[PDB]
Amino acid sequence: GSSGSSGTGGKHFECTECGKAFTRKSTLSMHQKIHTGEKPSGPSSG
Ligand SMILES: [Zn+2]
Repeated sequence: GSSGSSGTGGKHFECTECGKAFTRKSTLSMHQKIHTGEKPSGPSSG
């Protein structure tokens, strides 16, 4: 049956792109950039 909900306790954030688990929310956010770092799809005046 169901025992846990979100892991055991530690706040580990995984990358929805590759699936890398990072022990830091800030660290990951920086890693995910590697996935969104491809050819220019369609930039804007921002
Ligand atoms: Zn990733």
